[PDB]
Parts: sequence; structure tokens; C-alpha cells
Amino acid sequence: RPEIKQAVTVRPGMCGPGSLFVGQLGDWTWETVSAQCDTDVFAARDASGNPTYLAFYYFRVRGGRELHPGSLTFGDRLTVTSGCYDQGTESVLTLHRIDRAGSDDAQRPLDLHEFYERPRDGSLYVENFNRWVTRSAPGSNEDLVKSSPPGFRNDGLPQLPAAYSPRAVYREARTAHTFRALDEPGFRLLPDTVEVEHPVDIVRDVNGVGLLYFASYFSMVDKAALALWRRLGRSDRAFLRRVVVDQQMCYLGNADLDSVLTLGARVRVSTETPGEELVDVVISDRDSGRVIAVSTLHTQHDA
Amino acid sequence: RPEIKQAVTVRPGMCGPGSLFVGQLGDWTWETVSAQCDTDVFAARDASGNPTYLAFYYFRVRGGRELHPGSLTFGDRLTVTSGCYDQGTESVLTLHRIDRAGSDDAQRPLDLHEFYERPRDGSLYVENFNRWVTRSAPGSNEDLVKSSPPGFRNDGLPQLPAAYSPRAVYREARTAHTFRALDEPGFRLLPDTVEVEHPVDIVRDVNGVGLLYFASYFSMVDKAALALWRRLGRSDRAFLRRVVVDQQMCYLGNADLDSVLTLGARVRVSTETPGEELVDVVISDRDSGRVIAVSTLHTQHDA
Repeated sequence: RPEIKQAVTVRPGMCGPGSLFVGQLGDWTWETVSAQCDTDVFAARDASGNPTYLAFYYFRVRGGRELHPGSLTFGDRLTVTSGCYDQGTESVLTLHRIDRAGSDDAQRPLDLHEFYERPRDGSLYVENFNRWVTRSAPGSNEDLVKSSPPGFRNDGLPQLPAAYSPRAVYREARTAHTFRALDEPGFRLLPDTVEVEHPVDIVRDVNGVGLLYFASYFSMVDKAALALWRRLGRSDRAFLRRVVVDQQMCYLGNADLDSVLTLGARVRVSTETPGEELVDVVISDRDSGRVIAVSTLHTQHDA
Repeated sequence: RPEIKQAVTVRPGMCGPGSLFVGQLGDWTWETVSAQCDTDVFAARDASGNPTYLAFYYFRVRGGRELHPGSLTFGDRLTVTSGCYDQGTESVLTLHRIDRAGSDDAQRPLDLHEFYERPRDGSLYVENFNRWVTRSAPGSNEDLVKSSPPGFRNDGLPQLPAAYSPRAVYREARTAHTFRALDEPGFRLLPDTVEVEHPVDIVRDVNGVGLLYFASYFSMVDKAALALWRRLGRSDRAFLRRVVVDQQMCYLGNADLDSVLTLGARVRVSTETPGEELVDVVISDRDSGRVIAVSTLHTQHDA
């Protein structure tokens, strides 16, 4: 029932231009659900004793120029406020707000209106919509099955209003292959695109239960984004200076560890604000005919 | 002064076949030094206010068939015991012992004789020898300069005897390009070797202060090890089953983010124990003429 407040000192293991910060956010999600749903998410099993994993399905990190994930450096002092929202017995929404520890109203509780309608430049807003899954066959990562560990307590969580729907957001992204409608005014699509062949990296993409790791989807998206950035003649130093003010990820599937994935990327540039762009990445498993992820990044850069 | 004991539940962010477990060990090292040396290692600065980093120099993870890093899965309950040993004002040795939370004498304190002479199959032994460094020029990762933040308290730490010398161990590895002497009896060198060109991966190899991340050296070593494993006709599934009972890493240098590194690997097989091998990896920066890392892995595998 109570929200979880933490004072966090930024460590090397949770920042930088890789996926470590997203990895820390997902561990916080599993801790918060464990505390609020009276379930050990780390060791969850169904009635037959089959492991069940609280898989990532929809993920958003929204910041701004005053605080974005690239702002975070060793030793920064943060305040983290975390809580869960009822999505039934098979799914759960976890929110995290991140503020600099010394900012004005850092002690404020979670506010759905602030997350969904009035986000503040200077705070980071994280949404993790997770779904319980089991393997349909040992050693297969395809055709995962919906689950719910016995004793999972969603009854004690606060409710979302109909307006605030992670499910509607991800349904539109699966259909459009973007989280920002192509008809959104104030953008122009560049003709330059990339399609990168990515064999699953069994040293870097794989978690401790033999699935593709949710954080490595962020890595694969940035590999596609960097391929497009280089295609447009832009520098590595300039890629490391990019400000990602918003990113959304939908995880449609996992993939077997011998899969060859395809990473497709396209970009729209602002016709209003120099340096503002929307990058869309689609991750395909061509051999099974599946789109396994979609991501949109809203960025601000300086050449 | 007191050792730090922690009860740890294995999270997705600290296990699997990547470098996440090594990343968690290094964050624990920075926490333990901070607590025992009255210094905020995460935000350390010298007298002019230049950032100073407690860089990794020598790293060992020693396990065995009963507990090795590949043993760890989501939700496992561990006991971690951590403490620092005096290496003067510019360096510090941190030890971590990891036991399963329910094992017989998991509450025992750190024991140098147990770490250096009588390690137990069923416990994991970690040594981190770290050295304070500053950049010699902003944005340069070469020719780092020895440092010590003002107020660094090594005076309060226990001493190593002369017999137990991380410095002697790493000096021999820099010279031999292995931590296991080539004249060690009971091994035969295979003729198969690999040399892999690895551009620095600015999405995956780089930390939050723009240096090569200590954990990504472990990733680069496993990329070389996998290249050699495939050269010998062995399967990906078999690589994911490898038992690494001992690994040692020396970090001789860092590298600029536009560097192209070379990863060289060789292997010795046991003439006594089927499936037992010693793999040596050397990481070179050809353009600057530097060996920047050496690693040796002691492994047990099943084809």
C-alpha cells in the first residue's frame, strides 16, 4: 500500500550511454511489485512449480532538457518514488518518479495527472507495464503463455482512470510502428533509413533465465539509431551528446537465442525546432514473421 | 572498520552470461571503500576539484563447480561479506565473499588464508585491487595520472602479509600474457587461436564519465572466448553451459572511444581432466602500441 521512497547515489552500474539505467529501473519495478503485491517476483512459480516471469511489455522514460538519462553521472544524489497500479491479475503497472535529491517538492507522492498530462521539466517519469508469462516449452522463447503466480495481490493497489491507458498506447504502436502518429504536424520524414541484421548476442543480449533481456532491447534500438546517425554523416561524439527527452518501447515478443533479428530505423526532423527529431525503430524476427519490438525516441541534438 | 554483511536476492540486473554480475561486484567495491575509508568514492575530487575515479586494476572471481557465476538465477538468496585491506594512499584492495544464504558457516568473517590459500568449493571469492586516477587531458582516456582524493582514510584498514600480493600477481600477468604459467604441468596448448578486431562500442562499452567501463572488459574477453569456441567447432548452447571456476583480469590501460581494439585468444586443454581448459585473452590498442588488458579463464565444459 505505501509508495516506496529511496535516496539513490548514481553508481557506475546504473548510468552512461548503454542500457544500465533501464536495467536498474526494471529491477526497481520487480522490488516494488514484490513489496506491494505480497509476491516474491524474483522467485515466482505457478501452481505446478513452473517459473513465471514478470515480463516487460510497455516501457516509457520521459524527461526533458533539465533532467534526462544522459544527465546522470557518478555520485549524483536522486530521490526515487515508486508504486503500483491495478491492471488485474495477469498484469501490473509500476510508476517511478526520479528527482534530484535537493529539488523543491521532491517529497511529493505519485500523481497520475502529473505523469499522464502535466510532466515537469526537471523530473524523470517511468512507466513499466508488465505481464506474467511462462514458457510454452522448455528452452523455447516463442509463444509465451499468460500466467499469474498463486497469491498475487492486485486487490490492494490504486486504480487508473479510463483516460490513462498504457494498453491503448501500446495497441496503437503495434499498428503504426511508432508512438508518434505519422500525421503529427511539425515534422518531416527524411528519406534515409537503415535495416541492420543483428544475430542475438549470447554474451550481451541474454538474461539469467535464457530469455532476451528487456534492457538489451534498448541497446538494440540504440545500435539501429547509431547506424542511422552514421548514415546521415553525423559524428560519434555528437551521438554521445544526444538528449533523449522521451522514449517508449513495446515488447511484442521474445526470441530464441539462435535468432537473427532485423533492426529497422527511420527519422522525422522538426520543421519548427532545429535539432528536434523522432526516431522510430522496429525489431523483426523475419524467420518467424514477428515484429518483436517497436520504439520511438524523441531527441534534441546539436549536429 | 566493521566488515559489511548484506542479504542479497539475485536480480535480473546482476546475473546471466553477460557482465552484469561483475558490474554489481564493482558497485559493491565502491560502496565498501566509501564506508570504510570515509570518502564518497562516487563523487570523489582532488584538491583542484578534478574528478578522481577509483579505477579497477586487478580483478579475480574464484568459484568452483558448487557455486560459480553461471549458478546464479533469479531469486537465489545470497550472503555477501565485504571489507577493505590497506594498499597505501593511492590503491586499496576490496574482498567480497559470496555464499548461498542457507549454507553452514555463511556468517563467518573474511579470512585471508581462506581467500589466498584454502578457498572452499561452494563459496565465491572476489578480489578488487583499485587505483585512484585522473585524466591527464579532458576527453583523453590515455596516460591516466595517479591520484588520491583528500581525506582518503586507509589508516583504519587491516594489513595483508607479504605472501598475499595482488601486485605480484598482476606484474607476472603483464609479462607472461597469462595468470597461469605456460610451463604449468598437465596442459597442452591447442594450435587454434583467434584475433578479433573490436571497434569500441559507444552504445555498450562506455561508462557514465566517458571511459571504457570495467565490466565491458569482461564482455570483450567473452567475445574473444566465443570466437575461439566457434573456431573449434563448438555450439552456442555449449558456450552457455561453460563453468568458469576462476577468472583473473588485469586492466593495464583505458582507451579513447574511437579506438579499434584487438582481442587475441588461445587455449590450453587438460591432459588429466576431460573438459578442463585455460583460456588466455589479451586486449591490444595497436595504434598506441599498448596492451590494455590480460585475462585468464579456468573452465570446465561438456563439448
